[PDB]
Amino acid sequence: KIIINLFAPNLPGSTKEDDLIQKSLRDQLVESIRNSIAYGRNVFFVDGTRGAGKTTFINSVVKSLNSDQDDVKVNIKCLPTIDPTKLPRHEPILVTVTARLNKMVSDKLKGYWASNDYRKQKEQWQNHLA
Amino acid sequence: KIIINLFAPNLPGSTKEDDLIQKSLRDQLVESIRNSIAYRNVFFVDGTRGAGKTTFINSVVKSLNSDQDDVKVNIKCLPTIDPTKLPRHEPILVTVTARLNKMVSDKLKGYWASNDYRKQKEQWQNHLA
Ligand SMILES: Nc1ncnc2c1ncn2[C@@H]1O[C@H](COP(=O)(O)OP(=O)(O)OP(=O)(O)O)[C@@H](O)[C@H]1O
Ligand SMILES: Nc1ncnc2c1ncn2[C@@H]1O[C@H](COP(=O)(O)OP(=O)(O)OP(=O)(O)O)[C@@H](O)[C@H]1O
Repeated sequence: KIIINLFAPNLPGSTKEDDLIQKSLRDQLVESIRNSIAYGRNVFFVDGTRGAGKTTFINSVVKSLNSDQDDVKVNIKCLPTIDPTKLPRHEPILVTVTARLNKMVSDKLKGYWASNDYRKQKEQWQNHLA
Repeated sequence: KIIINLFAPNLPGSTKEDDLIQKSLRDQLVESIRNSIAYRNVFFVDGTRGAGKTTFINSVVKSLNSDQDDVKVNIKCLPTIDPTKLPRHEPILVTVTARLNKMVSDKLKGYWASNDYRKQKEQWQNHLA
């Protein structure tokens, strides 16, 4: 049941469930990603011409994996989608990944309830960042 | 009854219970200290040189640093400051703060809740800074 509302904004940000043109792909891509972790580089590619809806499709995959965090036995954490065109011209991708990964780790550090657990893992994270 | 062993070292650090001489003053000073805060809270221990002031004042801190739970009033005592063994130009406020900071840092490292530890640590360092 895919119902496209033409008078809706119909933008990658505003696209939700039940009006995603690509839904069989989204369902099967998530399962393939999960199975590759349950069992080197593990890189998936989603191809398509310009305007095919890559940004709309890949955001749903991040949304699909983010939902039901603890419920799924295989746990995958998704960083926010990186857009190479909107990044600074000379800013490295490894810097972008770490900066987004650091915030995800940092917000988890602020979520602990044990002082020693938070204190010990904070310096380990800072040691690797250094 | 107090028994002094002349073959013992008989030093301020090597004086224990039943060997300390002025227990009557020590017992009534610790209680007097406790009632002073249960209600310029400065007490003075007078004595001529060689009367045993260091031995007496070490026991008062030793007595006040035990069985804190039973007594209604809780007093935390810094290690005794000897003004003659400090550096010549170091202010007393620096010496007191540097010893107050350690026990606080030992208390912060003793917490279990990570949120309480974080909030107090930045509050403490704000005063220190
Ligand atoms: N599932 C969908 N439901 C409704 N409209 C869609 C859907 N997928 C794509 N569209 C429409 O097609 C357009 C294609 O834009 P989209 O960003 O998804 O594609 P892209 O060209 O691969 O990405 P980018 O903007 O990053 O270049 C959207 O702006 C939207 O108007
Ligand atoms: N309670 C005590 N029991 C036994 N001997 C004591 C006692 N108090 C003092 N003395 C004896 O007197 C000596 C000097 O004591 P203490 O060091 O306390 O003297 P003070 O002059 O008050 O202080 P300071 O040593 O800092 O000048 C001890 O080393 C010991 O020989």
